Amino acid sequence: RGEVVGESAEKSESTATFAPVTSLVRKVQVTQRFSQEVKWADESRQLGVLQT
Amino acid sequence: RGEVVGESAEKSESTATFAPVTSLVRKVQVTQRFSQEVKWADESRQLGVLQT
Repeated sequence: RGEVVGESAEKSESTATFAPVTSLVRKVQVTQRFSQEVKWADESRQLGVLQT
Repeated sequence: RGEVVGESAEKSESTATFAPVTSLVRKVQVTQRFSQEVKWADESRQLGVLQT
C-alpha cells in the first residue's frame, strides 16, 4: 500500500506477502473380473458384454 | 654569552638551549541538510538556494 507523507515526515514500509500451495497425487484403478466361460459365451453368441 | 676572563682565571660554560614545539591537527567539517521539496522548488522555480 502507498502512504502519503509531508515535507520531512517519516516514511513507512509496506511489502507484498507470498505463500506456496501444493498439489497432491492420486492414483485411480478400475479392475473387472470374469470367468473364462463368459469370454466363450460373449464371443460365440456375439453378446458384446466384454466390449461394454 | 661571551665572558671576559683575565690572566689565568677559570673559564665558565655558556651553552645554547633549545626546545621542540608541535603542531596540532584540526579536522573541520560543514554539513547542511534540506528536504527533497527544497531541491524540487529550487530547480523548478530557479531560486538558486542550493548554489548559494
